[PDB]
Amino acid sequence: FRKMAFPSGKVEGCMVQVTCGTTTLNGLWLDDVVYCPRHVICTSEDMLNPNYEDLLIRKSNHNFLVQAGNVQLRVIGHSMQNCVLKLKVDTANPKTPKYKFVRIQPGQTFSVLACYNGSPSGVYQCAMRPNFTIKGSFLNGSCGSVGFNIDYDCVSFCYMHHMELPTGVHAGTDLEGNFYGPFVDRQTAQAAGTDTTITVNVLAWLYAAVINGDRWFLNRFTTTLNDFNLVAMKYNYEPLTQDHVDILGPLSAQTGIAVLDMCASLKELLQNGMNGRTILGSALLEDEFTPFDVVRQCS
Amino acid sequence: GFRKMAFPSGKVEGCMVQVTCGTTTLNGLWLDDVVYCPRHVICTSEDMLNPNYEDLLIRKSNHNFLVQAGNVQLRVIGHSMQNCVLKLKVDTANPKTPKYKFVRIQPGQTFSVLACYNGSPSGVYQCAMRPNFTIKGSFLNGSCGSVGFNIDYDCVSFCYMHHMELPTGVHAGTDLEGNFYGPFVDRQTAQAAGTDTTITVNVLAWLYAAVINGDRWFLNRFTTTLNDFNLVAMKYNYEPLTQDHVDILGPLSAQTGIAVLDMCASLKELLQNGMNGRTILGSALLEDEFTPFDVVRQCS
Ligand SMILES: *[C@](O)(C(=O)NC1CC1)[C@H](C[C@@H]1CCNC1=O)NC(=O)[C@H](CC(C)C)NC(=O)OCC(C)(C)Sc1ccccc1
Ligand SMILES: *[C@](O)(C(=O)NC1CC1)[C@H](C[C@@H]1CCNC1=O)NC(=O)[C@H](CC(C)C)NC(=O)OCC(C)(C)Sc1ccccc1
Repeated sequence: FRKMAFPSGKVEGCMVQVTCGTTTLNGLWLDDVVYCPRHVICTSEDMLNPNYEDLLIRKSNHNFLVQAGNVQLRVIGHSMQNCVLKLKVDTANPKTPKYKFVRIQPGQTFSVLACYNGSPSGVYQCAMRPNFTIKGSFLNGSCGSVGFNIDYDCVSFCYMHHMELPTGVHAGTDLEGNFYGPFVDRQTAQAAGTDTTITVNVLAWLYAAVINGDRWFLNRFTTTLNDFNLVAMKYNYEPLTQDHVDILGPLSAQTGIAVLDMCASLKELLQNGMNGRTILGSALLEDEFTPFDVVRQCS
Repeated sequence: GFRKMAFPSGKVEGCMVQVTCGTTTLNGLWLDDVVYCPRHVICTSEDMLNPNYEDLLIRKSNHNFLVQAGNVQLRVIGHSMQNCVLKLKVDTANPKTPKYKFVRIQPGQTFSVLACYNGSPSGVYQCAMRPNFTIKGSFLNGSCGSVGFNIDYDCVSFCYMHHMELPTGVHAGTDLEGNFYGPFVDRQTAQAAGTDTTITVNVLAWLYAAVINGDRWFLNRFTTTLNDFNLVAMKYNYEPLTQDHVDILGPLSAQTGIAVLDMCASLKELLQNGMNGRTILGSALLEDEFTPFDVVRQCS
């Protein structure tokens, strides 16, 4: 199994750069609006403790330089929504795809198009961790890069990049400007909380192993959801939700293995270890492939 | 941070089309007024067992080829064969044609794959050309004709077109001149790859990446000569390291202050002792599909 990103072209066609003064971030151009992190309006001195409302009231449309490549896109309106700035522009992006803005849950995966000065550099798959960070790859200049999924022809934007934490993980907002996790857009010391293992994705991985004929770990027993969740937390595994049980349904139907029976197998693995064996050629249990990712790569 | 990262695929997406001959549908690459695709699109299931492609192709007419770019059929007005690739001349140029070239990559080099089904892009990921000339891709039925590429400035360098999956689950294909990487043939007959080796220069690059991201338990105070390292490498079915490789690792050596031969001494220790149940950059195995250039680009 490979981490596989969505093809990035539909998002590449929406990337722009936004400059205030000497500060250039990436923005997302959809119809006649450009979305970007509001900290583009901050000086280094503002960043230490910014008053965004005051900073913005002193800004005018003509202070914002929006460019697609080197072609300026004139700004005709501006507003702030949580931690994102929305700049109305006088040109509708002819490459706008069908799109929506979604807020994802921990454990869900998405593709990141890393961009610098509006120019795409690379694309990779990420999982939202339970502590609301992503293990991304981002350098200075990447703020405003977005994460997304593509369903049929519709791009669901779910992430806009803002922050790199001391442990080298990343934090950001949805496209309505609300941070995932407790983070704030201020240049003050912050840290990722203790992370946990994404149980629903580990289960998806076990289902993937079964689909490929690797099934030594299946046992004759079952468990209740509550008993499993209480045990899982003692191994720093996330508890399951009803939604997790639901999204495992297709894999459960494909293999004939009830979700709670697979939970009982995973519990035995947690309690007893791998005893030197591998699953899908790995001694480690993978937790960044969702049930959707598994069906998309097996079938 | 450090991720396996593919090139943005947009420039290639705008070239993907669907090609159907008989009951076989796969992908084609539409550049200017030519569509490139695997020649086995012309085979029936019976032909595939032992195809005489020149004989099979002369019996085909332009109208036997259905090319579709989205909702639009493209009229085939000419066809020819170059090794294992079929070239369909069509009556309209692709306005989305990027600046491009066709290159043949060397083992150990990386490239991005745009996996496509029925002419539609489905996913993108990074692969390396293995020393045994396979690639460890993720390809299903319908993926034939998907391509691999690198991007340099605004120029797309196409290096791979997908043809086959071997019994071990690894993959095989051609350059865009239709010549296979490796000893493989486009016939439906069981085929095995030669023994593979690990791409040593890439393992070292990835160890340098691990240091840049603060993961350095595997370092040691020792050093080694290049030849003594290579003796151990070959014993463990790792490729030998050349002085060109040492030079290419230079910037990573400069960035970290770890001499290349010192990192070789660390890798020697890992080969001889294993990882003692530890991990590097989250992996329990030594990763060899990041080139030095891949690492520098990401960690600059
Ligand atoms: C983003 O602002 C950006 O790319 N701006 C472009 C250059 C003008 C950067 C992206 C970061 C920089 C390095 N890698 C990245 O992904 N974002 C920021 O610099 C953050 C801006 C805030 C949100 C207003 N600031 C930031 O991430 O600082 C981290 C701290 C201070 C919150 S936590 C920390 C403390 C000590 C050491 C490391 C991290
Ligand atoms: C390609 O032809 C394609 O996608 N065609 C579309 C569906 C009409 C496929 C791609 C393969 C299919 C499964 N995963 C893939 O990457 N290519 C082929 O089917 C090969 C066609 C040849 C080149 C004429 N055939 C093939 O890959 O078979 C493998 C063997 C027979 C060479 S080796 C083998 C033997 C036993 C078990 C597994 C593999």
